[PDB]
Amino acid sequence: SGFRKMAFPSGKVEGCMVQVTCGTTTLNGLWLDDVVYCPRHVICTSEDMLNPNYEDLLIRKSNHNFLVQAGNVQLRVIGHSMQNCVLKLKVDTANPKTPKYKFVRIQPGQTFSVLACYNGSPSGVYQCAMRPNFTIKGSFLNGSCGSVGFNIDYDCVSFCYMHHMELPTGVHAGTDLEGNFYGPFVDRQTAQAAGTDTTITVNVLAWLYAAVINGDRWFLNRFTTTLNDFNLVAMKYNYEPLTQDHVDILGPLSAQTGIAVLDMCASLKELLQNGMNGRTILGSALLEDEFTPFDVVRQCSGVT
Amino acid sequence: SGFRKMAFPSGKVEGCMVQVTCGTTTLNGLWLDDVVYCPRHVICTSEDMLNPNYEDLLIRKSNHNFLVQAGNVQLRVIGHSMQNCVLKLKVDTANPKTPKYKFVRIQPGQTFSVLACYNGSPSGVYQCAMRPNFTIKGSFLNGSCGSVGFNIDYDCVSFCYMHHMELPTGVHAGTDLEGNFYGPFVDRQTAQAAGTDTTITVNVLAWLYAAVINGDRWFLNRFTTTLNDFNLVAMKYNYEPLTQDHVDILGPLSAQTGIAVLDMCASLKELLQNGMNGRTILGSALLEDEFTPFDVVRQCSGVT
Ligand SMILES: *C(=C)CNC(=O)[C@H](NC(C)=O)[C@@H](C)O
Ligand SMILES: *C(=C)CNC(=O)[C@H](NC(C)=O)[C@@H](C)O
Repeated sequence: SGFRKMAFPSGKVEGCMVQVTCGTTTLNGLWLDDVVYCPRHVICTSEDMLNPNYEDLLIRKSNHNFLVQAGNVQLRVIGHSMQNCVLKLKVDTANPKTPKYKFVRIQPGQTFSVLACYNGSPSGVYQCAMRPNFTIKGSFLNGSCGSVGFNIDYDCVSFCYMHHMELPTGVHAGTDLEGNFYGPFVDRQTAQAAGTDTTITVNVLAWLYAAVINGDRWFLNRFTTTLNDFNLVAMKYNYEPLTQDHVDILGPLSAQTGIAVLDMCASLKELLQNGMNGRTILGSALLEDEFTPFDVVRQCSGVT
Repeated sequence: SGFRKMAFPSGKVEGCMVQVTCGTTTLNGLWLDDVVYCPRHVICTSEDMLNPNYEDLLIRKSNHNFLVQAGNVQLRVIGHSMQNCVLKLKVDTANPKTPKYKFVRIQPGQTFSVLACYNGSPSGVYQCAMRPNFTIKGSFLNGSCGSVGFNIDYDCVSFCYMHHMELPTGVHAGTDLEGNFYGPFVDRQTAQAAGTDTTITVNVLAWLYAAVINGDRWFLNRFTTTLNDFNLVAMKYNYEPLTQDHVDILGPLSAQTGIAVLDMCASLKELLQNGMNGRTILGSALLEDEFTPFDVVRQCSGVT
């Protein structure tokens, strides 16, 4: 019993973190096989960041200008290329701790663990969600760039995020491991504003299921609703529309608790309309939306 | 910027987790050097748990009755002893991944990371606090016993907790690594009720400092208070008394923000008395008390 904002064990990713220095810029890289992946803004001065031409800045850079340090041992860079907003540095040594891995581009609402790193060294691990506006609400100081987000399926690390940017509002933007930004963001020090940070409705419902499973039941009501009726109220509260696909995904949690998905929608509708009245659910005074249905099943079943 | 409930990177502890089986009971052990530490209730049937005599149950157990598996390789048990509520199993192989480590007994209000494990395998990592009633609010399913709590100082893992028990209220109890329970709890399936779960005042103040550092400032008021005046209001709201020792500990956060500790106490006093009025602080609708002053400094400075 109990339900915690839980990250994946980080060891498999700790074994991939290196330091990348180009001139006076230091950030983190991800060493998988004989490639080190890092944000391409490693080549920029903060002056360059105001309006960088990355192809032009890269002409001035050779293999030997990219200083890669794994623990306190230097890796020899034998190649470099730009792919979208990441640099791939070919090194002469395969990472011996390379886990089974994939690169995935996640959808908004999907959750992942972040291993916050400085100078190629792990500082901490926390759980994030890709917001519907393609930001994440992270904890990232200067030097944290190249920190990665990941999911683990048994022995396979799926890398879904690399940290690049803080917006002036202090929310975070980054790329998949192909170097494509999530959302419309660019690796330039210019005015970039996030869109509406809507609530991930299917995640709130999963977490309400998690609450019922863990004995928190006060909010269960005598009502049901329809997707269309629910969605009219959802829109009013800046909640994402609920689709039949989301209902299908919540099926196993419905089965386990015996609470029809649309019944739990009607409970959520009343919580939105009435508020919490000073009550808590799983120790939160607001509706949590950074647990996926898959996260709730995983934590509630003890997957390793 | 941003402030997250962040755990220590877990890799160093992942390398210590093993499976311990005695008869039909399986749980987790911690392998450090040539010793495996696990809850002594590994020797119990759930029938035994109603009123176990551990010394008598242990007479029936030999080295070869303790099945220790590290990854999918069996360790040879060459010795066993009971220390308080833990068993120490001497194995013929030093754990090659043994980190620098210490055993510490933490105080209430102190935070630590938990690596939740099943069958000696890591499922996830999350941040906890030792509650003032010496429970923790964990996420622990059957099989999670022997999961450990820890802090890391650079390269040294300080192990402070081993999971033993869920109270009927679904809160958690356990021991330090000497096998001494935190609080009055016993490893027996009997009515054990937790005392008052008070709020860790010094931790709330640290987190209010964290909020100011990260741009959340709406709750800063025009008032100050005294420790005695603050404490009269604290007691009314089931907050722990604030001592001069806590004021001293918050000194660096005071210095960094220029907000006198007693000024921040007066802000907290108004938040207790007025509530949040539907507002949030660092994305919480309640006052967070599972960040220590040391945690806020660490996360705000990016220690590795
Ligand atoms: C992103 C991580 C860019 N890197 C930095 O800003 C570095 N800052 C610190 C404090 O490490 C800088 C040395 O390049
Ligand atoms: C504490 C972890 C005691 N262990 C258990 O209850 C085990 N349960 C599961 C599901 O692993 C049992 C096999 O001994």
